[PDB]
Amino acid sequence: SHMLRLSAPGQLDDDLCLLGDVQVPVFLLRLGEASWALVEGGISRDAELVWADLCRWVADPSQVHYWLITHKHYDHCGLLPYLCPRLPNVQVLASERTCQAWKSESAVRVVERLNRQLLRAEQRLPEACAWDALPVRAVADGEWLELGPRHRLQVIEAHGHSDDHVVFYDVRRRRLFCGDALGEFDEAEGVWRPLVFDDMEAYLESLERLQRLPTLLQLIPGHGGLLRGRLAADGAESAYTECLRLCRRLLWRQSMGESLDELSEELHRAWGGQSVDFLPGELHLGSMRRMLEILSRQA
Ligand SMILES: O=C(Nc1cccc(-c2cc[nH]n2)c1)c1cccc2cn[nH]c12
Ligand SMILES: [Fe+3]
Ligand SMILES: [Fe+3]
Repeated sequence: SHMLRLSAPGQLDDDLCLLGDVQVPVFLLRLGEASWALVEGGISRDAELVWADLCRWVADPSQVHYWLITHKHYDHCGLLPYLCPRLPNVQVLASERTCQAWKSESAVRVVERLNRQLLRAEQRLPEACAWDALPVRAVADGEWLELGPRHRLQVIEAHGHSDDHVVFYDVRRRRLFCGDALGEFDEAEGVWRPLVFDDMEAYLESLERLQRLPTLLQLIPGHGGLLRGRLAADGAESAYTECLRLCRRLLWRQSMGESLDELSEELHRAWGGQSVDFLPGELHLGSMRRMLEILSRQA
């Protein structure tokens, strides 16, 4: 492993643990002697794993008071209906548009179907509360989340990966929970792979804004662990650079009369291995195709 990337379950910092699978992690913040928060909402099939991990750190789960959600994608909120019943005092903090997704019958259907595809034949999920019954509080762009005496995180709108996406900035710790707004970190090559699934202009503009934050010390995306050192400090800029690189590549191949399916297959070839254990089957190729369609339209 690489000294600039913490990618093991367990303790990451004095106040911070990684629960579950590093590829779809749930982060545990210690807010005080009797108060905790969760960050990122994972995939449903990981309910009992994340629960087991949680209970090793939290002896009384009624002390879990907040659960912060970056966006509505199935791999970032799948745990909520299954673990919220076990967390009687928790408040789910999510953007207005993320909360709307949980009231949309069609949207919930997609989230459930994609999560159901990841169940091993053996396992049954816990008893769930309704998606429209989650204990949510909508948070706004720029709102300060006063989680505890040493934990103050700002909500920052970061649309473009999805139309609801937000990030959470802990300025005391120069720590950004950035979800998927910078893309997928390539663990073999150390660069960002873009994840532009809604709007390229918004994705780039969000990265421009995130570069203006005070220098990061810890950068925590939706997948793959915690980045530090130069990877944190340069992350938002590097993600922006890699998105333009893919645009130029797309423009290059199209200028040679190539269909979108060619670069789609190449990108699936080069990039799909990392997420195969939580991204079911055809979705990664289809996602690459959707991203190239978006880039091709807005360029
Ligand atoms: O395609 C992905 N996710 C996804 C999930 C849910 C919906 C849509 C989506 C919406 C429109 N087109 N596609 C896309 C993906 C691919 C590779 C690594 C990661 C990490 N997080 N996600 C990743
Ligand atoms: Fe996503
Ligand atoms: Fe994701």
